[PDB]
Parts: sequence; structure tokens; C-alpha cells
Amino acid sequence: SHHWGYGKHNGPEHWHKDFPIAKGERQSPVDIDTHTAKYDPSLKPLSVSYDQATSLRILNNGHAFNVEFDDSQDKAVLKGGPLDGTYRLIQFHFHWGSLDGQGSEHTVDKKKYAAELHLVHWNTKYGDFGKAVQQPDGLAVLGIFLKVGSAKPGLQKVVDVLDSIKTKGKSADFTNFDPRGLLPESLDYWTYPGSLTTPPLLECVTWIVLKEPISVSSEQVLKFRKLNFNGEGEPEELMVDNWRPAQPLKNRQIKASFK
Amino acid sequence: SHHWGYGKHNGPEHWHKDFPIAKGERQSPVDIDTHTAKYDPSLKPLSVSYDQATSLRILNNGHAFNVEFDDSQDKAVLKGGPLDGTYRLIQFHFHWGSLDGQGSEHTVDKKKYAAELHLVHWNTKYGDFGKAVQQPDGLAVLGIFLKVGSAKPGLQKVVDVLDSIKTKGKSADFTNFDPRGLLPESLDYWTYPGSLTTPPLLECVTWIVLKEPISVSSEQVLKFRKLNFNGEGEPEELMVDNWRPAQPLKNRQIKASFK
Ligand SMILES: [Zn+2]
Ligand SMILES: [Zn+2]
Ligand SMILES: [Zn+2]
Ligand SMILES: [Zn+2]
Ligand SMILES: [Zn+2]
Ligand SMILES: [Zn+2]
Ligand SMILES: [Zn+2]
Ligand SMILES: [Zn+2]
Ligand SMILES: [Zn+2]
Ligand SMILES: [Zn+2]
Ligand SMILES: [Zn+2]
Ligand SMILES: [Zn+2]
Ligand SMILES: [Zn+2]
Ligand SMILES: [Zn+2]
Ligand SMILES: [Zn+2]
Ligand SMILES: [Zn+2]
Ligand SMILES: [Zn+2]
Ligand SMILES: [Zn+2]
Ligand SMILES: [Zn+2]
Repeated sequence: SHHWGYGKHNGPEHWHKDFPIAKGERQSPVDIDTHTAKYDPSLKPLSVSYDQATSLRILNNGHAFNVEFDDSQDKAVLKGGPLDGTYRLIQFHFHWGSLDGQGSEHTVDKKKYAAELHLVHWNTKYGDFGKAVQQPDGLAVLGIFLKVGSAKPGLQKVVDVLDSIKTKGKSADFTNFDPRGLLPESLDYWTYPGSLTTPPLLECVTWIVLKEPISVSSEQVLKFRKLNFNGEGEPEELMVDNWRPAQPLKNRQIKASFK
Repeated sequence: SHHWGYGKHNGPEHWHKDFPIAKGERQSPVDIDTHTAKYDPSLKPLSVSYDQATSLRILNNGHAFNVEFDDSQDKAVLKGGPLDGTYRLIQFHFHWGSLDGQGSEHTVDKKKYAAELHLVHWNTKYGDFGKAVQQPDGLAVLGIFLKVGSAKPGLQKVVDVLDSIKTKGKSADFTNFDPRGLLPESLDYWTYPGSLTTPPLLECVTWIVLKEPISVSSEQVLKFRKLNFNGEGEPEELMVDNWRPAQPLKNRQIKASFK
């Protein structure tokens, strides 16, 4: 009851109590039905420029873990696609499950994936992250599905450091990470106007969800599930099933960048 | 810069940036000038009923440390004085300095004390703490000055447990504490309508500041100054000088319960 989370008492089901936007017109995530999400030839190609991405630190905030980036220049930026502007990378994080058969927030024809990677960018138009989240086109989030298969070499440096931030509030220096190690072979995508998938659930996100999932080993996802929602000294609550289920699409169109 | 505190960058001096109420009509603390704070015979005597006070836990929130109480019944209550209602004890905490010559928030004829004890109560009229802080008579805070002299036996159990919550976010079970061990010989007091002395600086507090200070040993206050503002693993910032200086009294009267 204390403040929001993913348990029986404080979960997605109950977020409408302190956040009436939870039942709003533009909520995320959604289910991407491939028969309705039609192709849009007006969509320009997406330009992911991460070659100068400068990571700083990894931390556990009690809700997931974030790798944070220097956002002071156009070092890691997101351009074109459905975006009018330059969007700087500020952090990324994951949502995952207690079983391989669940963990993703978005779904494709009702299929759930073992996890989902969210790379979070803010529109430089507004000046900083804080001002951007108060505008409907302030954020662009790039969402990537994880399936249990073979190991992702780009993910291993993250996994190695997870013991050092087991409990809420812990953090660590995490430099020279290259977020390109987490991208799939193709950048074909769906896009729709949405929201943050956690409180305050603000409807300020242009979603870009990649068609092609990345593969991670079962050994690597097991490492995610040893994390803790709780602080050190408090009772153990395993950080698992930290995902919001799909929401009503309502009067929105999911445009597709592909065939 | 990150979020508020007591350093050069984030201190009381700069709180007006995110909190315009900091320059409001009813801000606390104030200096109690004894020549103007006249006696009011209409003030009923103060009734401090702490015999059934049930403490639960002690924690470091990064700004000070709080001992928290069961507020579910009328076990520890504050009545009469300038209060119209029953006020339940929810927590207490301290503000102290880096030197014995400072640490208090309130002052008496410009004199500063080594520390100050704040016992925090909410009006049962409103139902819970959260609803109370949004009303001008929602909170009653009982403020007590500490001077460096001989040891306070009632304070020693708090001091013993301080090693176990050195850094921000740590907490511990803290049961069978009796807050009566921190009261002075006399309950003669000054009262005025004010605010929280930390953000969000809400103007919802009826202040009751006791005339008579309590004595604590230098050994006991040294133990306060080993605490840390920071979390575990972060760079060391000693939790000292965590006090707001005196504010303009403006169109307010400080009533005195005594001679
Ligand atoms: Zn339920
Ligand atoms: Zn409901
Ligand atoms: Zn379909
Ligand atoms: Zn590149
Ligand atoms: Zn939280
Ligand atoms: Zn996310
Ligand atoms: Zn470092
Ligand atoms: Zn290939
Ligand atoms: Zn393609
Ligand atoms: Zn530790
Ligand atoms: Zn200054
Ligand atoms: Zn200023
Ligand atoms: Zn005077
Ligand atoms: Zn009593
Ligand atoms: Zn804080
Ligand atoms: Zn205080
Ligand atoms: Zn316990
Ligand atoms: Zn005596
Ligand atoms: Zn008296």
C-alpha cells in the first residue's frame, strides 16, 4: 500500500487510485495487432546514432534498473522515423517476468516475450528532460523484445554488474557501454502516440517498437530475477514481473514502417 | 543541485527556486523575541498524553532521522494549549549543527542552541496525515531546544541505535521508546501559526516551542554528527547543519503561555 509497485496491493490494477490518467485516451503499452497496424509509406527511415554514446552509471531505483547516459550534447541521438526533432538518449531499462513466457509490456498479436528493453530519449526542442515530459511529443522511447535463445554479447557487461546493485538505492559507475550491442539486426518498426508505462503515466511518449526481437540466454535472464525491489535490511521482494499489461488502444492508429 | 538539501548548492538560501512558498506569509522558523512575545491568559494549559506512546522504527531519510509511532489510535496525543482538537504523534526528529554554538531552527532573542527536537502531530479531524497537511490547522509541532550540558537518559536508546542507520535509506525496528524521556521539567511555551521548515514548506503547522531547553552531553551530540546525508557507496557527506535559519515574522503574533 505504501507507494506504487507490482505486488497484489500496489500493482497496475490499482494505479488508477492516485493516477486518474491511468484510464486516459493515450495509455501504454498496447497490443500490436499486425492485421490492423497497416504500412505507412509517408514514414521516413529511422536514424539511430549511438556511436558516441557515453554511459555514466547503473542504478536500482526499486522499480527496475537504469543505465544512464550523458545527455549534455548530441552524442546518442534518435532522428527521422515519426519524429520531428532530435531526441537525446538519457537512460535505458528493462521490464521482465518470473517465467520465460512473460515479461514484456507490449505484445504482438497477443504474444508476450520474456522481457522488453526501453531506450528513453527526450526532444531537445524543450531544453531538458523535466520540461519535455510536460509536452505530448517530449519523449521518444525505443522498445525492443527479448526472447530466450542464445546469449547477447552486448548484454553481458550489464549482467556482470547486476550483483553490485542487488537492492533498491544501490548504484555503480558504468562507463564505456555501447547501447548498439542491444539492437537487433533490423530496425523495421511500429509507431503510435502513447504514455509512460509507470507512474506518473504521463501521455508524452512517441512509441517506436521494433519488429525484430533480440535473443538472450536463460543464464542472462536468471540474473535479472535475482534483483530486489526492496532496500538492504528490508524483507526480500524479488524484482520480477515488473510490467504493465496491455491497455485499450481507443482512437489511435499504429503505423508500420514496413511491408 | 540534484534535489534539495543543506549544502552550498541546494541549501535553504536556494529553496525559493522550486518552492515559491519559501517567501510566503507564514514561514517557519522564526526568532522569538521575548520583549514582543506577550503573555496570553486566554491560552488553556497544554495536555501532553504520551503514556501509551507506541514507537515502531527509526530511519534515515537523507535529511534527518525519524522515530515513527503508531498513529492508528489516540495513544500519544496533544491537546489544549492553542489547539482545537486531538493531535496524534506520528514521528519525531532533530535538527543540529556542526558546532555546539549552532543547530537550532528557532531562536530566542537571537540565541541559537546546539540542536532542536520536533515532535510532529496531526489533527484527527482530517482522518490521516496526508489530508491534514493540506489544511492550515492540520499539524501541531512541539519544538524543544537542546543545550550541551549533562547527558539525557531518555535520549541514550536513540543514540545507541544511530550506528545501525548511518547512511540514507537505512532503518531499524525501534520499539518500547518513551518520548517522555525527552521532555523538559516545564511545559511553559510560545505559540504561533507557521510552516514546515523543510520542503514542501507547507503553511499548515501550529508551532509550540518550549521555553525550557533539555540538556544533552557532548558525547551524545557527537553521535548525531557521524550520520550521513548520503547513501551507502556514495561519497561521504556528514549530516550536520541540517537547519533552516529564522524567517520574517510578518503580520503574526507569538503568544506566550506564561508570565
Ligand atoms: Zn487485484
Ligand atoms: Zn479502483
Ligand atoms: Zn488480428
Ligand atoms: Zn552509428
Ligand atoms: Zn518508487
Ligand atoms: Zn519502461
Ligand atoms: Zn565513480
Ligand atoms: Zn544475423
Ligand atoms: Zn525492412
Ligand atoms: Zn550494506
Ligand atoms: Zn548562497
Ligand atoms: Zn533566487
Ligand atoms: Zn527584544
Ligand atoms: Zn502521561
Ligand atoms: Zn529527499
Ligand atoms: Zn523539523
Ligand atoms: Zn522488525
Ligand atoms: Zn530538576
Ligand atoms: Zn509555568
